[PDB]
Amino acid sequence: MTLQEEIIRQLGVKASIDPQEEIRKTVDFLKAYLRKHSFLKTYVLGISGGQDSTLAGKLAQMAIAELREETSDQAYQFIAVRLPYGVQDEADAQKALAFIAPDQTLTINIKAAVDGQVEALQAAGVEISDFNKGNIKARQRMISQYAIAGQMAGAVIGTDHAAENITGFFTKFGDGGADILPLFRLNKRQGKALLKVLGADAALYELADEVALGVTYQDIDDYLEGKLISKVAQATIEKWWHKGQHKRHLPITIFADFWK
Amino acid sequence: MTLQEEIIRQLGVKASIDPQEEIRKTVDFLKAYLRKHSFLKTYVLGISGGQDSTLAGKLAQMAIAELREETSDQAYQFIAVRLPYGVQDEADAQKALAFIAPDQTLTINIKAAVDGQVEALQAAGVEISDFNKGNIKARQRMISQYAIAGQMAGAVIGTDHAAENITGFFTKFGDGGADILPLFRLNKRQGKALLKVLGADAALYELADEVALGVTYQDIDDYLEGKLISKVAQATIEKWWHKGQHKRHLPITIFADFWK
Ligand SMILES: [Cl-]
Repeated sequence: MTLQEEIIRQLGVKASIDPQEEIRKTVDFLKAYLRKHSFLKTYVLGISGGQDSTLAGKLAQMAIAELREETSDQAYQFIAVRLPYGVQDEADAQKALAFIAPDQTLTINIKAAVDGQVEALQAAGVEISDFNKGNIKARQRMISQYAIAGQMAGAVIGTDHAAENITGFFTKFGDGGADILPLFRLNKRQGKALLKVLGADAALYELADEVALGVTYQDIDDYLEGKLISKVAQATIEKWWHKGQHKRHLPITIFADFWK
Repeated sequence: MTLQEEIIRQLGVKASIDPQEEIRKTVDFLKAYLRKHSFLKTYVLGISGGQDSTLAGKLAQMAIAELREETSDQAYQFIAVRLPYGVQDEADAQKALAFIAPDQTLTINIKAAVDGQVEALQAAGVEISDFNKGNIKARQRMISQYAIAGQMAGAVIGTDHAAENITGFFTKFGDGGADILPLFRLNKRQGKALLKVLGADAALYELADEVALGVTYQDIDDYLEGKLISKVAQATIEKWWHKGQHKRHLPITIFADFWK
């Protein structure tokens, strides 16, 4: 077994998908989770305008709408959350929301919380880089979505998928803090295929990420499909893989071995 | 196997321990983790004055001091963080700090962030209960500790142990959000026993938790040690155990089975 094969098996990625089958698999999973938990009635998700939250949101909304219909229980609701830091793509978020047409939309401006946090750090003499403040924002979004879910008998949806999970390209306990992952197993192009079949405007799924990573989503996706990619791209992916292992495990106990 | 036996096996608890051996196991684990990671030089931990953070802190400090001595690398530092909400257990925290004598101590007041988060929620019409605000504070504390770690090449210590893990008595991605768990495997009295051997003032290891849970630590600890306890305490523990499973796993994918 190569490392590539091992990654593929861990992340559950298929070389190809049937998009409609994957939509159905997802929606049925989200419905089963809701039904299993007596007190859970809502899903909560930050809608940013990016591909991942657009897709997860549409699927979650579909799950809610079907369950609501099956049960005749109107308490079943999808809660879209806008989470701008101050004056935010505002256009992209608005296209996502028209595509999803959520039962409810709330706007939580995270800027007072983030600013309060940074102020308290800088006062204690802790310098905060732009990267660091980015991670604070992602975590504050987590706090926001959990506060909403805590008050509205909800679960928080995450947008993690295989193309981000392989590179560890999320904030630990930030956008990586969620209850349920509807997109886990899909690569980036597979996510686009689902959006296309759901009827999304091509703007929602047609990069700063790739430059930051040093590798394209095309290479990442090809890798996860078992294809051969360049040596550089391969080494780059493996580096991110080994680096991000702590993000793919629970907090390290004296019994854990993955890190050694 | 009973459920009790299965809980014990998962949480790694011994029916009895040698405290000094357990101190050494922990410190050696903490040192190994630091040595493994080239860029990591600091441990970061919120010092509240409670038993758990006092013990984890002392052990993390010891790991830093020994490693610093072995390597002669002065970049190795333990960073104690005071995290009051406004104007605070102030006496207890001070005794913990004197007992630990940390390389550095920072104070981050979380009130501006927390208040900014709550005000933003209330402005979107979301009511926040005291319980909810409690979870917001725990999560803001997580944010603070990670921000410090992110600037100081550090890893955040968590204070989770078997007597909290069994009852799910932490906030998910709050005080549960951490990199490394030095106390994982110990029950509550076993933690006290380590503190005693380390020389701690008896005030540091001598309530609201037990009333909130409906079961005592004595019962909890006895359970984890394979002892028989009353039926009511037993059913109470199992209730918390089943409820808290989502806290003990990674976010739910379509492949996970534990929740079904
Ligand atoms: Cl599972």
